[PDB]
Order: sequence, then structure tokens, then C-alpha cells
Amino acid sequence: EEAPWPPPEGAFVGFVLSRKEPMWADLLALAAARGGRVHRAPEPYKALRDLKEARGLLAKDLSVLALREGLGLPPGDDPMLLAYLLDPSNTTPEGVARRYGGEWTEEAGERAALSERLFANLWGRLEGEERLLWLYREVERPLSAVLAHMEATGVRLDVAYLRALSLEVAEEIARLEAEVFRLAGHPFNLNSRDQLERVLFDELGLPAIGKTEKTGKRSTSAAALEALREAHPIVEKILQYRELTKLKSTYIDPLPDLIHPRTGRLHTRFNQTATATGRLSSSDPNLQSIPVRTPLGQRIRRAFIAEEGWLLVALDYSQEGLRVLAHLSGDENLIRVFQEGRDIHTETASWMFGVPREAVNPLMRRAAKTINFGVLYGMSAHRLSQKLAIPYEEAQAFIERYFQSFPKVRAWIEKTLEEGRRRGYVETLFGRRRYVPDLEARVKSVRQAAERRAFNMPVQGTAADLMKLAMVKLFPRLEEMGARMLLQVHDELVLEAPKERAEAVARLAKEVMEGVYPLAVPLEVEVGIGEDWLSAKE
Amino acid sequence: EAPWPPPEGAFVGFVLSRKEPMWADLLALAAARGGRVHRAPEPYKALRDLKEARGLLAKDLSVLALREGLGLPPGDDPMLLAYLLDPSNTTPEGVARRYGGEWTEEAGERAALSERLFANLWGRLEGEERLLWLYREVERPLSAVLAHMEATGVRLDVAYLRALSLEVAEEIARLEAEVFRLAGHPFNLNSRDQLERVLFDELGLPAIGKTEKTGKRSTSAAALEALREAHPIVEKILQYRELTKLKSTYIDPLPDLIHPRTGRLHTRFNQTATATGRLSSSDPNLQSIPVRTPLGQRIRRAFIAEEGWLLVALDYSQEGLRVLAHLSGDENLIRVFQEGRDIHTETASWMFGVPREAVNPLMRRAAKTINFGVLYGMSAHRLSQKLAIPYEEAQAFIERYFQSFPKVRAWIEKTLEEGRRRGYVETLFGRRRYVPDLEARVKSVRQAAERRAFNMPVQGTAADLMKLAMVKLFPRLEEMGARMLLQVHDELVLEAPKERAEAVARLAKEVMEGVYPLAVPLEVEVGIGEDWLSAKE
DNA sequence: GACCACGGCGCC
DNA sequence: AACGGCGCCGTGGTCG
DNA sequence: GACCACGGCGCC
DNA sequence: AACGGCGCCGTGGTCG
Ligand SMILES: CO[C@@H]1[C@H](O)[C@@H](COP(=O)(O)OP(=O)(O)OP(=O)(O)O)O[C@H]1n1cnc2c(=O)[nH]c(N)nc21
Ligand SMILES: CO[C@@H]1[C@H](O)[C@@H](COP(=O)(O)OP(=O)(O)OP(=O)(O)O)O[C@H]1n1cnc2c(=O)[nH]c(N)nc21
Ligand SMILES: [Mg+2]
Ligand SMILES: [Mg+2]
Ligand SMILES: [Mg+2]
Ligand SMILES: [Mg+2]
Ligand SMILES: [Mg+2]
Ligand SMILES: [Mg+2]
Repeated sequence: EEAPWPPPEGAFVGFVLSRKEPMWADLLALAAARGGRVHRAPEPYKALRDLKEARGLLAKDLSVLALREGLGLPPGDDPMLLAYLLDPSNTTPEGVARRYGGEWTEEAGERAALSERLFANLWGRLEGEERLLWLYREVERPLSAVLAHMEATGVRLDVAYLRALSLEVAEEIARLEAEVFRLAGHPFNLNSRDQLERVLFDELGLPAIGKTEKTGKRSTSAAALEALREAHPIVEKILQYRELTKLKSTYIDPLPDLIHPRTGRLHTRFNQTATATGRLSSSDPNLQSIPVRTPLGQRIRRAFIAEEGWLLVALDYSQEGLRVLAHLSGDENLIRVFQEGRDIHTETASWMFGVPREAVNPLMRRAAKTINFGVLYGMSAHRLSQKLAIPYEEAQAFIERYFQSFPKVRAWIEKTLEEGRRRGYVETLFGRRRYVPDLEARVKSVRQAAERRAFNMPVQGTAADLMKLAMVKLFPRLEEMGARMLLQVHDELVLEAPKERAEAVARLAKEVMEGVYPLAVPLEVEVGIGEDWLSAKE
Repeated sequence: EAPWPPPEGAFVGFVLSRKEPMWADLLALAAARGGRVHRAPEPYKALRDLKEARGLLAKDLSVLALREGLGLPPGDDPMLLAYLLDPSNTTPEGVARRYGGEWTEEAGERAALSERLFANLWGRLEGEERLLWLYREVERPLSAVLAHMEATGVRLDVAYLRALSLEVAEEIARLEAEVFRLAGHPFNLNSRDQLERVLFDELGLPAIGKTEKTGKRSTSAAALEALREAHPIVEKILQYRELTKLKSTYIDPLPDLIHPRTGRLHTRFNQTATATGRLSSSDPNLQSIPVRTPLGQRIRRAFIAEEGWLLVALDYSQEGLRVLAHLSGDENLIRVFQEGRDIHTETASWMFGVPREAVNPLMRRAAKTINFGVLYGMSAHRLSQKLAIPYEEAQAFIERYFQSFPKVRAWIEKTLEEGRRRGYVETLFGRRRYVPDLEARVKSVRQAAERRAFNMPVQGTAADLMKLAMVKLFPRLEEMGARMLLQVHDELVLEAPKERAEAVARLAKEVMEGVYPLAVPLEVEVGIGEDWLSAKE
């Protein structure tokens, strides 16, 4: 059983943190295991120096803590990544242990032994799965090291700007509350959907257009209230109240309070085994959800700034998911869109709002994305008629004209579903896999739902795979140039570079991101440089 | 005609005293932009004014520049665009004739042609997004890699080769005498005509095969293999041929090609010379160095590292068969690799009737000819001669292979069916070869076309993967003070300081095996050594 | 005397 | 003729 | 008083 | 109910 620190080479580590967030956490305990022997370390933080890498469950999290402490301990093998690739419903160590063998305890030494066993166990289960193993070796494992740096680096925040914005927004919220009290007759909680329901539909008697998902009540969502906006001033004021209160409580007030003592920066987590499609997620806080669409949203992006002497470089794949679809489907009308430098989000927005291309504002573009992606990924005619404010039959027709325009897209969806029906899974271009049950369910609505999940995944997942390969390829070249990778927002990368090197960093990042794979459609990257995140995308 | 220097993004043209850039004199240099030709009065000094060589045969000029101590990387080259459009485009003369303009012997004209052919061929490649990706991400950056490789060269053990020439000369004389004695009279052993008359008329030996085009009785190793053990003269002639071949082609000429500026041997890596997407090597051909026979192994010993350095040799294991397993999805073939089997060894063992460990390189090579032969459509007739078995048993051998690997057969059929409809076949990355005669009326002409067509995606995919490995590996070698010397299709030869050689080997292995998500893992055999033989032991 | 199609064979 | 893809050597028939 | 399913909504 | 994929906020019904 037990031997003394330090462990031999190629040992698997286990550890306990005071809490989830590695940047904020205390390292309570550290152990390592090889050939079944558990070596416990009496001084956890100092014992980090003895390891060449962190190999084991949640390796990246430990590596992040190490970086915080000034130690470069890269993450290596992690059974969670093997498990996530085997089945992306594997998202936690508790779950993976339960499903495949052993138990996730709260003791470093047990965790270290589990890491070792689960590693060989999951490796064994992945035998013959050569494309999943390639993703492991060439994408997921090296990416974990990229994510560790990203987490430990963080992003600078303009604190004073945000404090001033809180005060400004508070004042607007008070004014809107009063104006809505006046308009309704009486005080109430504007943040209570139950009380808003009773006020809007009972007392004021306004038409109740939609239902809620699970409670079957009349909905107060922006969807259900959109048509009612211009007629009734109260509805406008409530939606404005909602936006301001959302942005204040979720972003404006909490974020400046999360500045970290050791760095003077804001730190997030990039969760590498959290989605069914192969995307990353971000949490604590979610820096993949920063507002950007509305006028107030744009002011929040202004608060994300570079270190003094540096600039932000923002690179966002243009119409990423649609380019990926063009490749997957081979639809040459869709391939043609890109070869001609057309933008279908702009084209749809122009039609929708009845304005030229140049007068398409970000709200409009986002609203057009919802139609373009909506129709493609199986939005009903009913919902599309409400969203475009057109008759049912004309919505039905709209849907059929899209697939008439893009017949190889339709054929691709059908092939994807037919295969998914026989195999029980769908997969990305690199062979990442998602199990989708219910493709042959008897209830139509449950089958059709399963279908939408299934033919979406290869597109969303292929795009994620391509971004991850870009990151793994780009990151080592950034370090050589004294540049940093701060954020990923799915099809977007945010970097930080010295003002001197920012032009060259932009050019290299663009090249790497656009040359990742021989697609039937060229990948194009929108680059911007700026002192803050808003101006870096102007 | 405006004055030197030219504006930025100009296309260059140049004239060399000769083919080989390492040996050539730069007679003239010009550059062109927007139709204006800027002629340089001092060619060699005018190289300093360019940021890159853009234009026809850009790599060749870049090599001359490197020789001169100037780092002028090659960029755009219409030859590469043309080669990707159709790999029958191999020369500037041909490309100009086919697509527009004329290849002259005047720098300024060549520079203007470069500009016009660039936009012309770019235009013709519109919509061909995978070919353009190969251009931007593989062929263009590779041209820079090849420039360094050419200008770096490889060290040669000159004294060793001189001693070997003397030793081989003596053997040649002895064998000639022993063959004169055995035949009755002198004659030219190097004359196939006189060997024919001596072997088949005078000595009356059976004449098993014909020559391709002259319809005479063949004196080839094929036609003489069965006759070896019975008749001592036939053995002696084959040995004579090997020694004279190796002496005249490698042993004597190579040490005389050591270059005054480097003290090394330099080759050319021709980037638009093959129908499949492979490189070729010429002047001399360092992709043809003997390896197989005992004497062949001694020649490899002559390829050595600089003092204080080691050679690193990396060769894709059963690379073409791994590529086929991916293309075909044949899971029996995928299984071979997952189990760490070697079908070349397996075939050789049964052919020669010896264990795995007693398979010598001659035997392995002979097994490769059977394994690849049968796959790529060798007739039963020829296979019966090569295995020395009855016709019917050769027929059966062929059918058992495709019974074992049914998705390979299905893959061949799909490849041919599509090639029939499109008139071309293509690699995994979309590199394309036009193959006429897939529907020819004469069976033999059709079948030939077929063999060319279903071979290409395999040979070409393998070439594409190697080129991507080179483009990815090369920049990382420079950071480590290492060099890339040679490519031999599925093989890379590097040179590194003895201290860094372990780390260079490990990085090169990683890069070469992680190039693409195949259904079969790519495995690289690595070796380190002072010479090329020992780096592969 | 100059040229080059050809057999033969080195490598993958 | 016909496994596929290259490049290099020495021979001797042909021609102006 | 503690918990958490839920509507709603920020982003891709 | 049903475009797909996430994570975060404040509300109020339920329960021991
Ligand atoms: C499946 O691909 C799409 C998008 O292409 C991808 C990236 O989002 P974003 O960058 O906002 O859209 P896109 O890149 O197409 O537009 P621009 O970056 O503005 O050119 O994210 C996916 N996505 C974004 N919003 C939605 C959405 O509402 N529905 C679905 N089904 N997918 C969406
Ligand atoms: C189409 O692929 C094959 C081979 O896989 C490839 C590489 O050659 P080499 O490295 O000698 O063979 P391989 O890599 O299969 O074996 P080892 O490296 O010895 O493991 O080169 C091709 N090749 C080699 N010799 C031949 C041959 O005689 N015929 C054909 N048709 N192809 C051949
Ligand atoms: Mg985008
Ligand atoms: Mg985006
Ligand atoms: Mg090989
Ligand atoms: Mg080889
Ligand atoms: Mg020939
Ligand atoms: Mg929810």
C-alpha cells in the first residue's frame, strides 16, 4: 500500500481543494499513485515542485492553482477527457467513477488511485477508436494546457467605469419602476413573472400569446410581449427594466468584485467536459455570456480592457456554423454564398426590418441569426410566423423555399438522421460522437426533438473541433511572441499582446485560424485590435 | 521599362547558366509589377532588394540565394498552381504553351510571364477550394522547406567511397574474367543484345520473358532469376550488373559532386515532377541510394553527419497500407496495425520459408513486390513466375487477398466508378489526377488506366501527409538548431547536434504521427546514427 | 559524329 | 505486353 | 428557514 | 409544448 513522498515518475495525482474555483481555492491535500501504491505529500503546496506534470482527474484545475502560485506544472493525461470522448454525457468524476469503476471520494490518495485505474480502464474501452484517440492526443490533452494558461492569466477590467455604470443603471431602474407602478395602478414585484402575469393579462387584460414550458401559465417572455411593445408603453418599460436589472445583477455589480488579489484580474473557468456537442463552457463567472448586443450591452464590453502597454486582439470566425454546414453537406449554393462574399445574416435582416445592409444594427443581425439558424435547425412554422409576424402558410412556404434553395442541406440532414437511426449516435468531421436516443420514438414530437439534437451536433461539434485545433496550434506561437490567450467564445478568440507586437499577433492568429483544415469552403476570420473588447470588434 | 529596384509584391524572373541552382551562375534578374519590367544591372546584388522570390521556379532562385549567404524565401509560384490544377503541368515551357504566354530565355520576359500566369492560373482555380488550401497550406510553404534542404546538402565519407571504388573495380575484373572463361570468348557484359545471343543462342538457355517494345528475349533479373542456381554464369552476370551499376551511378560520381562552398553533396527536390503528388529528386537522385543488398548497405554508410552531429532517420511504417486502410475503411486491414503485425514480414516468411527474425532486407523488398503487386493489379501469369507456383494457384492467391480484404475491393470499384464519371481521381485532400482511357475499348489499355487511377489516391494521400509533416516540422527544427536533409517519400533524414539528437527525434516522431485523424494510427520508425545505415538499424 | 529510344535497374 | 510512381546508366541503330 | 424547479434571459 | 448548445438570476411552493 503506502510509501513516502515523492512518488516515482509517471505517477497519477489526486488532490482536494477548499472549493470549485482553482484560482480562489486552497489546496488542502495532494497525493500520487503508481502501480497501486499511494504516496501522500505532507506539505501539499511544496510537493507540487516534485511533479513534472499533473496527470489525473481534473488535471487542469490543479495546474491552474499551480500557475497562481508561480509554478509551471502543465496538465497531462486526464481520464475525464477519455471519458468525455467515449461519451460526452460523461461530465463529472463522480459520474465517470460510478459508470465505469471505483468511487470519487474526498480524499487525495483515493482520488490518485482512482485516476490511475480509470485511466487504463477508459483507455482500454477506447481501443479501436482511433479517431477518438487522435482527438485525445492531438486536441483535448494539449488543449487542457492551453486552458490552464487562459484561466490563470485572466482579463483586466475597468473597475471605475463599471462602478459609474452601476450608479447610472440604478437610477434608470428606479425611474422605470415608478413609471410602471404609475401605469398599473399599484406597486408590485416587476421581477416576479407570476405577478407580471396577473397584472398584464388579468388587470390590464392584454392578449396572452404564449404558454410557459412546464407550468402551463401565460408567458411574460420577450417572445410573448414583442408584438405588444409599440401599442402599450407599460410593456416597453418592463422589458427595459428586465434588461437593466439582468445586466446589473449578473455583470455590472458582481464582476468588478471578482478582481483577484494575486493578479489584479478577473478569472473564469473553461470547462472542458461540460457539453453534449464538444464545445467548451465557461463558468464562475461565465465570460462566454458577456452582453454585446444592446446599447447597454456594448458599454459592458467597454469594461474589458488590456494591461497598460497592451492591446486586445479579437478574432471571430465569420458565419462559422454555416461554412461548416456547407462543407458537411457539399451544398454548392451554400458554398457559393461565401465565394461571392455574401452574408445571409445581413440579407435576412435587411428583408426583416426593411432597411439597407449598412443600416443593419447588431440587434437586427442577432434577430436574423435566430431566423436563419431557426429554420435550418427545425423551428416550426407556428413559431416562425410569430417571429416574422406573417401568416402560418407563408411561414410554411418560407421553410420550404430555404430547403429548395439548399437541396443538399436537406439531403445531408436525411443522411445524418438515417445513419444516426442505425448507429444510435452522430459524429463530427473528426469523429467526435454524441449518442442520441429517441430517433425512432413513437411519439412524433419526442422523435422530432431527438432529430433536431442529432443533426445539429455534427455542425456545432465540427466547429468546436476546428476552434480547438486552432487554439492548440496557435497557443505555443503566441508565447514565443510575448502574447497571451485570454478568452474563447466558441467561434471567437480574444488575445492580449504588447501594443508593439499586436499587428503581427493579429496576422499570425488569422493565418493559423483560417488554415486549420482543407474544407470545401474557405474559413474567414474577422480581426480587430483595440484597448477594450468593444473597440477590438469595431 | 522602369529602373531597379521594383515596387513591393513584384514577380521575379531570372536566368541561370544551368539547371542545378547550387552549381549555377546567375546571368540575369528582373522583376515585374502592373506590366512594368524592372531589369537589375547587377543580378547577385539585386537579390538583396527583394523580400522574397515570387514567380516561376521561385525555389531555384531561393536556393542560389542561400548558397550566396542570403535568406530570400520563395513565395508564390504559378508552377505550383498549375501542378495542382493538373499534375501533367511539370515545366514552365509547357504551362506557358498550355495556358498563355511564352517561356523565353530573357529574365524580364520571364518576370512578366510569372505575373500573368499567376493571375491566369489563380483565376482558373477559382472555386477549387481544396486545391487552393493545398497551395496555401502545403505547397507554397513547402517550397521554402525544400529550398533549405537543397542548399544545406549532406556530408559524404569521401575516403570510404574511394576505397570502395577500388574494391569493387577488382571484383568487376574478376567476374568479367570468370564470365569470359565460362562463355568461351570475350564480349560486352553491359550489352543486353550480346548477352541475349550468348545466353540463349550459344549456351541455349531457356528464354522466359520478352522485352517491352523491341520484342527480344529479355536478360532482366526477372527472366534470369530461376536460372541462377543451376548455371554459375547467370549468377556471375547478375553480380557484375550490380557492381557496375553501383560503381557508375553512385560510388564514383557522388564523391566528385562535393561542393566548394559547403563541402557537401547537394540534390534537387523537384516539386512539380510526378503524376501523384510525390516529390522527385535529381542531379543526383538522393531518393535512389542503394540500401537493399550487402554492397548497397555499404554505400549508405558513406552518408554521414557533420562532426559533432548525428543523423535522425524517420520512415513511416507500412505507410501506403495504412493509407489504404483509412481510404477503404477495411477493418481487417485496420486490425493488422492494431495488432502490431507486419504483412511484409508475414509474406517474406512464407515466401522464403524462414522465421520472422531471419527475414533479410532483400527478402522484405521481395515481399513488398508481392504485397503491393497483387493489390495494384499484377497478373496471375507474372505472380506465378515471381512466386514459382502454377497459374491457377496464383489466381487463387489474388482472390484470397481480396476475400480477406473485401472493403479494399469495394474501394477500388468505387474509385474507378467515380473516376469513370469525372475523368479524374483524387487524394484525401483533393489533389487530383486526370486519367483518360478508363472506358477504353481495348481491355489491356483500360485495365492499365485503372491501375494508374486507383493507385494514385493512395500514393498521393501518403505524399500529401508527408508534405504536411514537413511544413509543420521544419520551423520547429530551426528553433532547435537542427536541419532537414532528405525526404525519400515516406522517410525524412534530419541532422542535429549530438546533444539535441534525442529531443529532435522525439519531436519529429510526434509531428509525423499526429498529422491527420486517420482511422489507422501512423507509426514512425526512428533511428539515430553517425551515418545513414546505422541510423536505421 | 551526334542523338536518343531503349533495356535494365537503383529507390519508394 | 503490363502492380504503381520516379531518375540514371551504357548500348547501338539511324541519320544528315 | 433551506432547498431547488422554474421562467426568464445573457452569449454562441 | 418544442431551432440547437450553455450558465446565472430572482421567485415562491413545498417540506420537515
Ligand atoms: C451552429 O452555428 C451557429 C453559428 O454560426 C455559431 C457562431 O455564432 P455567431 O458567431 O453569433 O454566428 P455567426 O458566426 O454565424 O455570425 P457572425 O460571427 O456574426 O458572422 O453559433 C451557432 N449559433 C449561434 N446562435 C445560434 C442560434 O440561435 N441557434 C443555433 N441553432 N445555433 C446558433
Ligand atoms: C503505395 O505504397 C507503397 C509503400 O507503402 C510506400 C513506401 O515504401 P516503403 O517504405 O518501401 O514500404 P513500406 O513503408 O510499406 O514498408 P517499410 O517502411 O519497410 O515498413 O511506397 C509504395 N511502394 C514501395 N514499393 C512499391 C512497389 O513495389 N509497388 C507499389 N505499387 N508501391 C510501392
Ligand atoms: Mg461568428
Ligand atoms: Mg461569434
Ligand atoms: Mg516505409
Ligand atoms: Mg520507406
Ligand atoms: Mg525508360
Ligand atoms: Mg432552465
